[PDB]
Amino acid sequence: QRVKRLLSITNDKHDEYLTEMVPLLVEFAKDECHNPFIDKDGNESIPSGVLIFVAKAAQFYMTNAGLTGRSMDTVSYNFATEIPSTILKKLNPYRKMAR
Repeated sequence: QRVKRLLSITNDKHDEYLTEMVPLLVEFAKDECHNPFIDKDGNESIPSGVLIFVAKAAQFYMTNAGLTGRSMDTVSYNFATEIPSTILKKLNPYRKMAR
């Protein structure tokens, strides 16, 4: 139905692999704002809108460029200059938004 194509990939196979790439982007890039993307144990935290970003950003990037990439499927990561340009504005809308 094509609906399965979203969850049959980097959800059912890799919900833990694509989603972690993005709190390297959301937590590093947001560290700028000083806002609570951190939890009470000192672990990672992500809200609802920035969550649609973590999943859709990395299911676009990992499913495309871990393979049709050419710069390796696990490396000293590109997250700082990669993960698609348009969704990168969805990194920010929760708290602070800029500084």
